[PDB]
Amino acid sequence: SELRIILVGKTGTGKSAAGNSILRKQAFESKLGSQTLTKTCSKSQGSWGNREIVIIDTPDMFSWKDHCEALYKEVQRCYLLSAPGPHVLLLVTQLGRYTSQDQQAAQRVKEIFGEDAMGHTIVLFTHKEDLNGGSLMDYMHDSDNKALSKLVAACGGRICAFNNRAEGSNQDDQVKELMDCIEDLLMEKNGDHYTNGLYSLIQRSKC
Ligand SMILES: Nc1nc2c(ncn2[C@@H]2O[C@H](COP(=O)(O)OP(=O)(O)O)[C@@H](O)[C@H]2O)c(=O)[nH]1
Ligand SMILES: [Mg+2]
Repeated sequence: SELRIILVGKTGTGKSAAGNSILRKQAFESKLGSQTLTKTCSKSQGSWGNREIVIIDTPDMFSWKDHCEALYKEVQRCYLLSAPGPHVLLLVTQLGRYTSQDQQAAQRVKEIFGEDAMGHTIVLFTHKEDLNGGSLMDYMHDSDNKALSKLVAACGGRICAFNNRAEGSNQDDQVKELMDCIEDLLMEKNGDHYTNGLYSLIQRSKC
């Protein structure tokens, strides 16, 4: 049975890399800030355990401000690629580096996916290696970043961390932690995916 994940967040936080970590393959292209920004979603899939994992990597364009002709059609494409709705939105942020631009990117997520999207969101912190083997929960307990605390609260405290450069059993271990977070979220939601008005329209147009 399908597990559908949509990656969201500020550009450069490591979301394409996180997609690669989850799928254990080079599904999405990571890039430096100097490189061209993306305008189209990319979709890839793989297996974890007995389950098909399907991931949509949202374009950098979804974080842009002001008028953008391509946005509406590509948001429609994102919905069509994730229908009947994502099980999880993974809001990707770099550990210790949550800024006003992250806050704004999170607002774009609510605009695109709806006010209630945080109820199916997990906050994924990249650069886990910066913890030096320390507890993520303890780090977040002591974090003084007020905007980050508010986001994490809106996401029901659901958090996880990746070192996207991890390999081997270290990679397996961090992906397992994310799957454990997803298991608990889905349990709370009786296995349901996120939905909204627009996802409903799509679902009701198919036989
Ligand atoms: N050290 C480190 N670098 C990372 C990590 N995740 C991503 N990167 C790097 O951060 C840069 C941006 O990553 P990318 O996947 O393109 O982020 P995106 O813009 O959110 O899709 C790339 O140079 C990645 O190699 C991480 O966990 N640790
Ligand atoms: Mg990317």
